[PDB]
Amino acid sequence: SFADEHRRLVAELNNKLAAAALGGNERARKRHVSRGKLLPRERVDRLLDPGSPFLELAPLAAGGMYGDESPGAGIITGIGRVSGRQCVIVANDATVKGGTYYPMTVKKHLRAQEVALQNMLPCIYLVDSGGAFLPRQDEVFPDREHFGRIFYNQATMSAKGIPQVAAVLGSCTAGGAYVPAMSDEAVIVREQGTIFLGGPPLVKAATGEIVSAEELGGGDLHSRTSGVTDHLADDDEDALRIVRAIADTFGPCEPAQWDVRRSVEPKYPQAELYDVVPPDPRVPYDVHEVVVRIVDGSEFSEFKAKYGKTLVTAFARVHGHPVGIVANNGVLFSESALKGAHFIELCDKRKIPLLFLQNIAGFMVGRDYEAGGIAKHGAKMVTAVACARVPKLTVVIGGSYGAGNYSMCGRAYSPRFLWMWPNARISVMGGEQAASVLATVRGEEAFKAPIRAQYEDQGNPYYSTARLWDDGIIDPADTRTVVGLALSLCAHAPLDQVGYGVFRM
Amino acid sequence: VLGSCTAGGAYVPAMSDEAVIVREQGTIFLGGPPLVKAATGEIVSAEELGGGDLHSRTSGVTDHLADDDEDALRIVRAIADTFGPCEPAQWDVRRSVEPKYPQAELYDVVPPDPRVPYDVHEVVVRIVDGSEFSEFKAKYGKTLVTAFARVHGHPVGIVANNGVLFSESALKGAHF
Amino acid sequence: SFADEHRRLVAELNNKLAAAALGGNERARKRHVSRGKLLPRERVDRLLDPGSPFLELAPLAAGGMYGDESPGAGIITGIGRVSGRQCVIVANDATVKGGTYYPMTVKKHLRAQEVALQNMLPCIYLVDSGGAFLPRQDEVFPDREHFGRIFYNQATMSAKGIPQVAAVLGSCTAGGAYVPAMSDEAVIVREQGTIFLGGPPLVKAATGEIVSAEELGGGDLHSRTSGVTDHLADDDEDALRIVRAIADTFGPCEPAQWDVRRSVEPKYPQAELYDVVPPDPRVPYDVHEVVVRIVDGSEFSEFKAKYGKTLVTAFARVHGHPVGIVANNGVLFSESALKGAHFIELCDKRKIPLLFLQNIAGFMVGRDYEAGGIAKHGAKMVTAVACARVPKLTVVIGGSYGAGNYSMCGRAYSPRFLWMWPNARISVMGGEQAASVLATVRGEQLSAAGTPWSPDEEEAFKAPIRAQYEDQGNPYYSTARLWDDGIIDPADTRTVVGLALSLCAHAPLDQVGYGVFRM
Repeated sequence: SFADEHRRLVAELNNKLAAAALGGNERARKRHVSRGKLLPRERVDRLLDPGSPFLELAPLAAGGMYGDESPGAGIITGIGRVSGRQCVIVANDATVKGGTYYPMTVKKHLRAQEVALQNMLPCIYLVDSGGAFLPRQDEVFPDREHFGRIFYNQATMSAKGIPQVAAVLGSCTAGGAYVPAMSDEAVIVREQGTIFLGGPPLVKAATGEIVSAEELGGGDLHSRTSGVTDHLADDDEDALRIVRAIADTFGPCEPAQWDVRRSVEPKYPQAELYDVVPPDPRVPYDVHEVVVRIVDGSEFSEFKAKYGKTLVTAFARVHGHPVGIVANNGVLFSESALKGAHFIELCDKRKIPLLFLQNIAGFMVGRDYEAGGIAKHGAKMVTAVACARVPKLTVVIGGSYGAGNYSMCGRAYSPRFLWMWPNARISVMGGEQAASVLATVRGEEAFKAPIRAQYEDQGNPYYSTARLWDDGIIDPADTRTVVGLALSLCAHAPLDQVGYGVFRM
Repeated sequence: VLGSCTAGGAYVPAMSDEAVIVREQGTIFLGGPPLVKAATGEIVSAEELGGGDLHSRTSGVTDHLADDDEDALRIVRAIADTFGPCEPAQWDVRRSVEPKYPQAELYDVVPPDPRVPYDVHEVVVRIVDGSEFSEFKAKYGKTLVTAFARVHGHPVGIVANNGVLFSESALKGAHF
Repeated sequence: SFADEHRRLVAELNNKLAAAALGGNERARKRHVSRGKLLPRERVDRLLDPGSPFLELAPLAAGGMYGDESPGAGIITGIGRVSGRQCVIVANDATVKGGTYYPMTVKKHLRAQEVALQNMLPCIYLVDSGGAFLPRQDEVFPDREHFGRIFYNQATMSAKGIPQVAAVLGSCTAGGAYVPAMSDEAVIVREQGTIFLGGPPLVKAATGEIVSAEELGGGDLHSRTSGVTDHLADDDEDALRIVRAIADTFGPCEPAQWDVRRSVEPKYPQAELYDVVPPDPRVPYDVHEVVVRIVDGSEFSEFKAKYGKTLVTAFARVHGHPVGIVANNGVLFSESALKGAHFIELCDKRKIPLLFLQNIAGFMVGRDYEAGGIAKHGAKMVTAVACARVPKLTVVIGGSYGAGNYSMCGRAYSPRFLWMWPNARISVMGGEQAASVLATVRGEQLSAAGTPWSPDEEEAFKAPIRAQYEDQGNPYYSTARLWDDGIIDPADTRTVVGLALSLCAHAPLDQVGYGVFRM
């Protein structure tokens, strides 16, 4: 059954999540904790207000990459409440190769800061990293989206009055020394945390001077003499207590950007989503079955219900927040695109956040469809998506292919968050299509085989999350709560003015 | 659109942000049947030319198809429920206090004939909350009455004629 | 010869302009100057910088109205240079019923102030008015667009830093006393100009006092005692010299809102427009023939030349000013409207003023056209016209009928100026169209009632309808009521537009922003 396959895919997801959450192997975990340190997960947990939810970003980053040397890319990122304030938390997982930055580690750290910027969320960095993965230093160090961008972000966010707070719980070396040094306020654990631009081996090599990490950049040195840190903590727990105290001094938030109501529960259990969405993307279904189950009171007000019926556009609420749902329901026609662009203008003017539910089946193809201007009608929707000032959220519940991705607010359209279901697939086109194209050029089956395989491989949701094309794979049954949680985060970043690029009429 | 909508009037729904139309009742066209006939000789009914089904399924001129008037109004109410945040009140509103007098006493106090003199204080004292007011320049330019008060908890500055206007009355009004 | 007819219409227009420009009859004009006053038009002429052009607004206001007792509505309004500054000038024509305000006089006064506001132009009021036309006081006094709005305008314009300057050259009474009293700076001519809220008859009626106009509110009284005026002038010429000196103290202008180039002449004489445009709006022609002649160097870059061909959209220049020309070239289709909306978006982003050349029968009609969403495509264009932040100018060169008027920036869409050619027509629908449509409905009713009509009777029914639309739709009827700012010689189109664009160039533009586009 549909549900049996969904439950199987979810169990597989949860096993992967549990495994990745452990971090390094049992030996490394033993070594981390031997000296009095808390495990990285424990650190995040003790920082959060009791009972606070934690929206974790990119937990399966680097999955199937680097020979699986770095689960979660050796770093933990998410949003949770600290002294009553929502905060982006970034914790180096020192059990995973000493918390070294692989390329995906950098990408993950940066993604957390991007979320912080867009939602005006304070940043808390729990530092414990041995440095860069040197065999791949070219994918870690030099470019705009590499390690240097971390500090660009800290400084520019600080200038905007978004607090930047660091707690140095372990090693912090070379460029990594700028994490605490460029924080507004920094804590360090005595006889445990160290900070230096030039570490002991480099000191030895450059000068012959032989020096311990502690003598070179220990907690006592920086808190008493240099002034690189602002708080000296007894241990990890005391450091986290101090961070919570810092957070309690954060200034006033911006008001909610829209009116939030009492949440009203849906008339169906969320597990029934397993019954209505076929895991196989070629089985057709009515996406109304999804919409009716995730919204407050199972009530929605459908815009253009009888026009452009392969796209569903509906006003609803999720956990009391107003939302404009844009959901695929077949192949996109010109009418569908016009409908979507109009609907987005309405949400934009009424200040209704947008939620895109992607299940792409391409655009309609043929002489009459191109002659009717399908390219310019699709373009009008892309313009609307790209220029909308309201927060956008994207959940890929089925396929995500080609130009349809762009029209439905894919990753390049900067939705505040983008998630995928475990049945989702994403690629420039389908596997059979790509092989048909590269073969006919070659001719003018054993050639097609590795290509059909490539697209199964690359289009898989775990391949996607590994690279941070999305912020995580989610249980379909958790869609409603994840969206509700995200919308409450997005509610306090000031909205830009309405303004669009030229619409090609 | 609950009935006919024609010529330039078709822009009412077409230039609306969101438009409802009643099936087999509402019609919209820039050019109605007589003009279609006059110009081209085509014989076409209003329904065929611009009915609710046509615009809600084909043209996209409308966004909601209603069963009847009551359904169309239900739909408008639902649209209104999606409207965004209001601006905050521009001044502080208090709890309303009732006047000391019945409003029907205004009938006894104001001469119907505008030529007949009377004291406009008699009007002010009856319409304002608690029958209270703070008169500005009460002893100066007395043919104009200027007073601070409240009506239904809202602050108001009442400017009320009480005779022929003099220079002093006007200076007083400008200041107030 | 289309051109014989155009030349005849222009000769008629120029005769009407010359007559209206005289103001009152020769008796009235003689009385006015018998005691040393300059004539109203002489006053305007002496105020202007030597050689300055004068863009006159609504010179044929009230034509064929009020039994023609108020030529030009008894008021002169226009824009010209005073001490180097472009100013809106409003002068009461005291030779026309003592400068009495008829309803159109008020409307014309208000129109001038609207132009002043929209283009940030100083206002100069040359006051000489005996008051309101009392038999039509209900159309002069009480409503939002009546006499009171003159002073709302003075005050709100003064608050924005738009100078309000008045010169009292004759009578100024009742509410009209607020013209100088609510001016920032006021001149008055000694032993000639008078100002009072209550004139001698009312003083007598109310109190029994017998007092002369001079004693009650003369120049010496207000300039020495009351302080209602700020300058005492010896005569009209002196008062105008003084206004010129006041204008020389005006502060800095805003910078031009777009880049102005060196003007390049067209390749063709403007009089060739007479040969190219059929006087009859029903007769088809290529509107490119107009565009090629009015623009600099006879050059233009046409946008979407091969799409929606019944609407012409082209970028060009007129007197060095960039313009986006939107010109009708047949019946409007969905594609024409989509094209117009797009074109307008571009001009808006690029800060290119729009020029609408109207000759618009209407939209294509029929089931397939309504089913293709012609109403919503038209709507997009109207949204773009209404919301555009660039200045807009409209010239009706042919028909202006129905919803097409709206889509092509009619009077309700606040173009900075709107003019009409002598051959133009404007009405809710075309005359022949109206007769034909109303006959179609009446013919069907007569048939259904069992009394079908003959061809002769149908024709007898159409004749008064055609007469209604000819009478209510011709340029003289339009211009009399200020639906437009004037009827122009088609050969002056380029000059007038070039002048107007120069005026529009110094008012700050709003941000780009549109209402919802119904996709």
